Amino acid sequence: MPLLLCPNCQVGMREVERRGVLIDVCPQCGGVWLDKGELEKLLAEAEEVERRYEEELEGFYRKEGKPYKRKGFMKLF
Amino acid sequence: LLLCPNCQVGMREVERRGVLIDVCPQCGGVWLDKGELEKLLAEAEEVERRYEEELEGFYRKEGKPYKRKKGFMKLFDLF
Ligand SMILES: [Zn+2]
Ligand SMILES: [Zn+2]
Repeated sequence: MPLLLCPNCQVGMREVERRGVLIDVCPQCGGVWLDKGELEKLLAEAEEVERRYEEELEGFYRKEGKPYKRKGFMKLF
Repeated sequence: LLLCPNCQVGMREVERRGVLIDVCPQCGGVWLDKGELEKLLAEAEEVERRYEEELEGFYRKEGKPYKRKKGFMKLFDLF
């Protein structure tokens, strides 16, 4: 389990656990590497955040008798 | 033509909402250049802003107090 080499700088990247997600940041250029399982944790929470926003808007529209077209951020991934 | 820090193989380029993400086709990890990470954070902020302004309007018309949730940027400030 050694450090990972930035693909730009060829220097060893810093690994930090933030909000429960392991991210690797190049100290020289600041690019970021996410292993697939860590990307998945980030996107699962983002999906929750978006769901709550859209359900809250869904209720306001439903009271008005207007349909709410679902948008977004998850659409990026 | 950037090498995966795991697999030492060429990563593929994927463009989403103007953000360029490098994806290893073997292990599936992702690389964001600092400039692309900046663009991702700006897009999350715009998506969040659109939700919060619509909700701010609904609460104002119902006369109920509202404080912004800032749900995306609370997650993405990890960068
Ligand atoms: Zn670097
Ligand atoms: Zn890989």
